[PDB]
Amino acid sequence: QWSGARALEALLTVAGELRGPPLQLDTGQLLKIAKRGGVTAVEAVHAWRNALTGAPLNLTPEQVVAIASHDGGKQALETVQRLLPVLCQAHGLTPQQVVAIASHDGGKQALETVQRLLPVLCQAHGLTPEQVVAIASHDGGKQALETVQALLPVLCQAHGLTPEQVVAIASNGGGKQALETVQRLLPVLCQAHGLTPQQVVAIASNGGGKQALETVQRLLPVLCQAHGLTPQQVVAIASNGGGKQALETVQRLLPVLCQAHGLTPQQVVAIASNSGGKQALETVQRLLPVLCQAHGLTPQQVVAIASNGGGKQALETVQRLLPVLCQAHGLTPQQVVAIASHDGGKQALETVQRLLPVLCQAHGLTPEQVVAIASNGGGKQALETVQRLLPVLCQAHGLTPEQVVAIASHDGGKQALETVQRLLPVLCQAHGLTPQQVVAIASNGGGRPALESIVAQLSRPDALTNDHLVALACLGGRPALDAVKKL
Amino acid sequence: QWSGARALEALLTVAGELRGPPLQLDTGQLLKIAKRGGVTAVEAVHAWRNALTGAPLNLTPEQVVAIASHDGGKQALETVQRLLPVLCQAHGLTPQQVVAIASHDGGKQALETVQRLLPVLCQAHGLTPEQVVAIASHDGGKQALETVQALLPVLCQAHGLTPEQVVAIASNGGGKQALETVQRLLPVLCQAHGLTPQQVVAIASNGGGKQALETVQRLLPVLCQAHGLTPQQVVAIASNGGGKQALETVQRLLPVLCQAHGLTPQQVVAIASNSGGKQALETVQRLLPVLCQGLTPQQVVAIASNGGGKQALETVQRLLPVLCQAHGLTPQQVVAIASHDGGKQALETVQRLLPVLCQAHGLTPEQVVAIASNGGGKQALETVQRLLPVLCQAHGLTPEQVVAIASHDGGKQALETVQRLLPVLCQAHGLTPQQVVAIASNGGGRPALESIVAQLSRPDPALAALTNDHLVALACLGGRPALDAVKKL
DNA sequence: TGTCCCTCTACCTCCCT
DNA sequence: AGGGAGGTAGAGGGACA
DNA sequence: TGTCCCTCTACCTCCCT
DNA sequence: AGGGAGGTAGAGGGACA
Repeated sequence: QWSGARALEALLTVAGELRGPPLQLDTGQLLKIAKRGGVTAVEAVHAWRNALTGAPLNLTPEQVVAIASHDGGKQALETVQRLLPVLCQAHGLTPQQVVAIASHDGGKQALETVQRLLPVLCQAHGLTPEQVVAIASHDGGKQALETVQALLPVLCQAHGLTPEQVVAIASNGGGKQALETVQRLLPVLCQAHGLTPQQVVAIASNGGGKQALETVQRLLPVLCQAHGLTPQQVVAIASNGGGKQALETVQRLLPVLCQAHGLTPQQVVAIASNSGGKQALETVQRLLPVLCQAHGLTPQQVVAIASNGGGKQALETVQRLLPVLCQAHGLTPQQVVAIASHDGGKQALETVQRLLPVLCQAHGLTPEQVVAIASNGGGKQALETVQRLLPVLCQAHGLTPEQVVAIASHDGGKQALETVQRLLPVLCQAHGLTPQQVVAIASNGGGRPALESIVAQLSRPDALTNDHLVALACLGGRPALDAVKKL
Repeated sequence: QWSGARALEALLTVAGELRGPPLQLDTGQLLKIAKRGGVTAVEAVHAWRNALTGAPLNLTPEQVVAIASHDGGKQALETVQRLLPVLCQAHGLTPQQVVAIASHDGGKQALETVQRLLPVLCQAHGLTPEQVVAIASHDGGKQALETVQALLPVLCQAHGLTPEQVVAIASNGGGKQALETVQRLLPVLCQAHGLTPQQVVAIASNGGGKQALETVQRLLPVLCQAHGLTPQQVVAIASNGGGKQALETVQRLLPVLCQAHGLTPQQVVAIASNSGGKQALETVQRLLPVLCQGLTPQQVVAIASNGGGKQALETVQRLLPVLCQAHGLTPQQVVAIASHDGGKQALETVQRLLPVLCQAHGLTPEQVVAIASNGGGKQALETVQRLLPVLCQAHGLTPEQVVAIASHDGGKQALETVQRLLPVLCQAHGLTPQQVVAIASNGGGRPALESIVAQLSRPDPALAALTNDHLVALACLGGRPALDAVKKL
């Protein structure tokens, strides 16, 4: 038992012993933990399983896995056992919040720092607990929290930022570095022919952090003069994680991609202005000719695919799957492009390849309906949810397949479907809506909160007729309903 | 013999000729041009009168009077005939926009500068033509336009203002001075005194902005330490035309008013926080004991606490007795009429029109008082006199409905718009007269009606999911702003 | 003087909830 | 509907050709 | 090498026109 | 209907130890 067994041997032994309660974990979940937490975390999960799952902690297996699967995972598991009770009982944090803080590399450090600093940050006229939890819920959360403590005063007093803007900058991986760099570079960047303070805060708040701010300082003059970009365009490229990489790649590839009958600067900016913009741009360079020759695409289509986050993944997946999808599944290049042209296009394409037969045969949808569901951000999520909920929505709530498809065919389709499942009964039976009206409300981006907002208004109102509320919900969803409140 | 006699005689001669076609100007119009544009303006109107009135320009006589009635009016008249076509074709401006630009001292300079700078302001600076027209449409518009061109970058970048805030500052007489002063004083007022950029923009965003900004810098310390005013109260006093005068008068009279009459600092600040705040404060000091020896202190404060405070106080002193005696009003009613911007105008108009509205139109004194008891009450009262017969006889409204439309700020505008749009909303789109009256019976009645007519006349996609009844409920709830927000969906 | 620009006061209308 | 904001008219001073 | 921190990439949902 | 904004999970690697 106690022994000098090798690393894999130790891992597999623990795996053997984790087949059952309270912590039943498959090799997959064990792989997830091990990639980051290592065999160390797996052994820690094994050692502490009963206390983690038992009272007063009451963590689900899902929460335990989430804490364990990070660098230092063993340390975070030990620390949550000690500090969760403390943070919840003495500071009124929820377990969800504590788990959120714990589930990042170095979670031990973040938890101990929230314990130490929450009392000083949340004094009168200070931060809310929610803001502290948000800052802490990233890798290096300890560093970000200590740096907010230090620099909140100078950033607000000397540089004129609001505490909310400071929290926004701090609430990213490498937040400490972003805060220190804003402090240093604000005066430099914000001069005539420079940036606005708003643009500096945006770059510092959007993921790209210190590196993006430093690269804009470095490259703004040459990008805006020799390369002819606007400061707005430069800020758009800078305002994602990896902004530095996209900026440098634009510098290098603008001369290459914008020659006669190539791309325009505006096309290049659109490709670069997403997370992974460097990868998207390099992949466009590599694959534009071959996608156009081999699969009959046009440059405009290639650019369209590339102009979303994960553009590299979508282009490579089009290269790989367009033939399979057209030949075996009967889709057209246009339909394949349509599915590919959203964030997560790779995920949607692979899910269409996998689920299209099942959806057309067993559930009776047409390929066109499947394409329609797939052709939105999170298309994979919406396709899988249609597969899951179509029969129950049609049988128990009496919807038609066409109505289910309409609910699903928008960004957040998964959320809207699940919310229709939840709320259709109360909306119809308690407030006299028809399923038609519920479907109409749900059949837009932001379908979920539109439904939630209308159920809430119909339950405890602050007028406007119910049909008028429904029309507003359809027109503008939750934001429409909230606009009416302020009237 | 007197030197100015030849010019005056020249003036009266040409003036007589302008009473004929194609302008048929009246006495008031002629005095106005002579007073503000001088003899060169009156002569210019005569010389250009044919070129301006018909094809191509087709300006109305009142438009010609608007352009002529400013220093350099002669210059502006010449420039408008020359540049109006160039600005309507080269930049897509309307004639009404060109006339608005021309209708200020130095309108020539503004027109020429709009011609020269509009492209660069809209292209390189991102401003819209509407924003350029607004900046241009003040005395010294040329200076404001040039300064916006020169300073928009440094103000947005080095000072963190939005382009909208810069336009707001520029869109006042003396815009150039306000912009240059904001550039210099923004860091000082924010960092030394804790003001937000928003507050500084608000101080700068009035006529005499520069003066108010420099006075806040000078007096903020003294006012907040000695007198116990807060930065917010100082900003509030500063945030009007003549802000400087108001602030300096507050320093002088705060203690005097508080000791001798027992006002609080709160009441003093309220009196000071209008256009003419200086005059209001000084008048409260000399008149309060006179009024109260009678009215209560609290009533005097209420009257004083609106723009034109001095005028209303003085008018109440003069008319309080004759209105209560001859016209059977109470002191509380006279105070109510007086306690709005333009109180003096409303009081004098009540004195003139109460007997007429009562006898000729069958209104009650209470209805007359209700119409008068809003800002622009004079205008609403005069419009009721004019339009009550046509609204009732031609459009089927009851006197009660007409009084309801009239009894809000902008009542004149609402009444005229109802007269104008009632038939189209009812006959063409099937609104009931009661629905039209409901939309009109709020502040902003006019624009709410126009927004509603706009939708049902050229059906915009956004407003389509909303039925006429829903649109009516929205228009009544939040007027043009609500309708406009819906359009944005 | 004629013109341009700036400041102050009074008055009117619409907005924001 | 109550305080707040945004706008136009009118008049006078400084400045200067 | 485990722990911590930072940087970069990919994916999902909702908002705003 | 087509971007814009904001949120998350996950991979890789440097520093340190």
